[PDB]
Amino acid sequence: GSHMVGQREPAPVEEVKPAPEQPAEPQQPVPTVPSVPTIPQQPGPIEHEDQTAPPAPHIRHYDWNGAMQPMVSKMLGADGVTAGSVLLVDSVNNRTNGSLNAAEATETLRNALANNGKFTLVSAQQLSMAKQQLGLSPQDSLGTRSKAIGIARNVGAHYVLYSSASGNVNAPTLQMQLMLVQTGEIIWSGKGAVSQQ
Repeated sequence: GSHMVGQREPAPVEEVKPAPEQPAEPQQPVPTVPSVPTIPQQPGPIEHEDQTAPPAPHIRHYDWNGAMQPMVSKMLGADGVTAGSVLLVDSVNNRTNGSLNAAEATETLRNALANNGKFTLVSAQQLSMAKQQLGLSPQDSLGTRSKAIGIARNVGAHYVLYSSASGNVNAPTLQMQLMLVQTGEIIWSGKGAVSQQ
């Protein structure tokens, strides 16, 4: 508000005489005009993947040893079996009321088979493989004498221990069965209700 007010004018129209010129000072010396351009539609990342990979959950644990051991103990007292054989422990089946880690069982097989000492246990390094080599899974079980015999001989075994679980999955009947691989006949069999660990 520096000057340029002219408070209390006379009455007749008149230009401000107590002011020679005093021009209106420029607010901005720049005669510039801002400008914002529209942004074109840029695409986003596609990012493809490389085939889905099933995480695959984990199963319980059963006291398979509680099932196998007493049976393994019988299996070697079976007619057809001999101490000192390599016993192709088959995958345990899971025929139960549900789903179980019969491969866990099948491991326990070897284990219960191991504790009784009269056999020579094959490793899944052979067995599991053989199953796959032949078709199956280390879990699927041989399911078929010749599939068993295939594996057992592909594995280096004298026998087969056909095992399974039925009844109730949480606590199944471990239905076991000792197939001679060299003939494919059932020389021993059993069942034993396994526990959940």
